[PDB]
Amino acid sequence: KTHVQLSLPVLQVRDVLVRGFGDSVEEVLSEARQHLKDGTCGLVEVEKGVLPQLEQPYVFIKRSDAAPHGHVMVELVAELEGIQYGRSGETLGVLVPHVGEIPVAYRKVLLRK
Repeated sequence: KTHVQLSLPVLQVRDVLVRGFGDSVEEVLSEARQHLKDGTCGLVEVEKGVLPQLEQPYVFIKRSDAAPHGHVMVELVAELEGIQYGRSGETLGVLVPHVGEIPVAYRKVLLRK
């Protein structure tokens, strides 16, 4: 399928144990997609002070369109040293590995895969 319905656990930035997906734009997009397929991906809502507490390159989920079955359609965009790889809509959050942190909420998305 070109899209997959996922329910992503929303994590508090200070709880995150693994603060990024790797060391290159290509690696972090690859690992993010793998962790999204495996159900091991969390979401941190971006506010003042969040991104400096996470590791670059960053992987964002961005709104791809204006929401089937309550699932916002999203795509992945990576960022390294202020340059983005991908073009999309509003940021829903930054993706991180999930390793058992307790979420505050879930974010239903339709991931362009």
